[PDB]
Amino acid sequence: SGFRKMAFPSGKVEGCMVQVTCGTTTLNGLWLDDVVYCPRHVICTSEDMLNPNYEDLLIRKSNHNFLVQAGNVQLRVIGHSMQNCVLKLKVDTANPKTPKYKFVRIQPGQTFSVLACYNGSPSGVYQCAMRPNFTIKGSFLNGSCGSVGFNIDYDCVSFCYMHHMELPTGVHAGTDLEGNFYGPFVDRQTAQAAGTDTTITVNVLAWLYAAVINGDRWFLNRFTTTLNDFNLVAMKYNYEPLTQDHVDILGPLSAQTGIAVLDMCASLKELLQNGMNGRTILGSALLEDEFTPFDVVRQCS
Amino acid sequence: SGFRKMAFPSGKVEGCMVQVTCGTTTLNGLWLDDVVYCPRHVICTSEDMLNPNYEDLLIRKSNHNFLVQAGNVQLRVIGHSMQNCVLKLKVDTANPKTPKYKFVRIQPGQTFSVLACYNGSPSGVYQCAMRPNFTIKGSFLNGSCGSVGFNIDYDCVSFCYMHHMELPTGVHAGTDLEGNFYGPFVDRQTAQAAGTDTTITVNVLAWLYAAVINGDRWFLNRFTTTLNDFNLVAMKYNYEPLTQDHVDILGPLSAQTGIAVLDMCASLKELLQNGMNGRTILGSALLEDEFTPFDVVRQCSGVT
Ligand SMILES: O=C(Cc1cccnc1)N(Cc1cccs1)C1Cc2ccccc2C1
Ligand SMILES: O=C(Cc1cccnc1)N(Cc1cccs1)C1Cc2ccccc2C1
Repeated sequence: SGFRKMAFPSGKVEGCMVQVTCGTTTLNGLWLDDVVYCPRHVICTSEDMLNPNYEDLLIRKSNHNFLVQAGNVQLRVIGHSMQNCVLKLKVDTANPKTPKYKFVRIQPGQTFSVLACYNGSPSGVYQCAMRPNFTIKGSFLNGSCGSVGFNIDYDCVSFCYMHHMELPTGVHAGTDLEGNFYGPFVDRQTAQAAGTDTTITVNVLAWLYAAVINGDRWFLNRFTTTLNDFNLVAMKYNYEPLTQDHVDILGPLSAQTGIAVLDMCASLKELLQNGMNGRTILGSALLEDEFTPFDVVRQCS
Repeated sequence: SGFRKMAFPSGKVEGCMVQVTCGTTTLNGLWLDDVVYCPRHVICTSEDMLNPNYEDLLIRKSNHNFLVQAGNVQLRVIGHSMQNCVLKLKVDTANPKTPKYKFVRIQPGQTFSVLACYNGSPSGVYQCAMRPNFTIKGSFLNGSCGSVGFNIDYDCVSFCYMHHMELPTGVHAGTDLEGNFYGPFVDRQTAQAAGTDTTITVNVLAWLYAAVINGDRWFLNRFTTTLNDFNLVAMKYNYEPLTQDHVDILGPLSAQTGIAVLDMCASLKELLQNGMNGRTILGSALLEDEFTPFDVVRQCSGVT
């Protein structure tokens, strides 16, 4: 029992983190096999940041302009290419600690672990979700660029996020490991702003099912709802629409607890209306939306 | 920017986790140098656990009754002994992945990272605090015994917790790595309960400083207080007393934000008396007490 925001064990990723330097700029890179992945903005200077022409900046670099340091060892860069907003530096050593891995692009609502790193050395690990507005609410300082997000279902690391920037509201934007941004963001210092964020409904429902599994029923009620009436109310509280896909996905949790999905939807409606009146659910006084249905099944039982 | 409950990177400890099997019981062990540490309760059946005589149970076992698996490799147990509530299995191979480490015993209020493990395989990492009532609010299922807690102070892993049991309220109890329980608990199946808990005041203040550093300032006010008056309020709200030592420890954060500790205590006083009036702090509607002052400085400075 208990229920915690739990990250994946970080060791498989720690063994891949390196430091990448170009000129005066240092950030983190991910070393897999004989390739180091990092944000392409490592090649930008001070005056570059508003309207960088990355193709023009990159053609002026040779391999030996990139310093890559793995612990105490310098790696030799023997090739470079850009893919979307990531730089791929070919190096002369395959990383002997390369795990089984894959690159996956995730959808809003998906969770992952972040290994926050500075100067190629890991600082801490925490759990994040991809928000509906394609940002993440991370914890990142200057130097954290190139830190990665991942899942490890089984022994295989799924890399899903690389950190590039902080937006003015203090939330964070980045790419997949093929260098495509999440959301409408770009790697320029022009004014851009996160859209209004919304609550991840399916995850709140998952977490309510977690609370029932762990022995808490106070928030249930005798009512049900249609999917459409649920969505009409939930949108008034800045909750994302719940789709039939989401209802399907909650099927296992429903079967475990004996509480139909639309019955749980009725519970959520009432919680939005009433608040918690001094009670907590799994130790929180707010509804939590950063546990997925998959996460709940993994952690509970 | 941002502030998150953050665990230490777990790699150095992952390379020490093994599976220990005795009869039909499987749980986790910690392999350092040539010794595997695990809960002594691994030698018990259910009926033994009712009222175990550990000395007597252990003398009936040979080395080969302990099956130890490191990944897919069997280790050979060549000795066994007990220290308090931990079993020490001497094995024939030193762990080549042994980090620099120490065994330390932590104080209530201090935080640490837990690597939750099952069948010798790490499953998840999260941050916990040792509660004033000497429990931790962990997340552990059957099979998690022998999972450990740690801090990393440089390149040195300080191991401070080994998991032994779940209490009826769904909180968790365990030992240091020398096998001494935190709290008034025993390793036997008899009725035991968590004592009434209190809030860790110095940590709440730390987290208020974190909030200010991250731009959340609504709760600041023009008032200050003294230690004695504040402590009268804490007691009423089941907060731990604040000591001068605590004030000293928060000194850095005070100087950086321009908010004296007793000025922040006046903020906290008001929050306890009036609540949050619909507002949040760092996204929470509750006052958080599982970040130490060190935790806040570390995350709001960037140490690796
Ligand atoms: O937001 C950041 C970095 C950051 C800071 C805090 C936490 N997370 C990330 N930058 C701005 C932008 C990055 C991509 C589009 S705009 C950095 C600042 C900088 C300095 C030297 C060369 C490159 C850059 C980019
Ligand atoms: O609390 C636990 C284990 C646990 C379960 C869930 C989460 N965390 C830990 N046990 C009971 C006690 C342990 C120490 C004092 S009582 C197990 C149950 C059992 C059955 C047969 C032989 C040994 C044991 C130990």
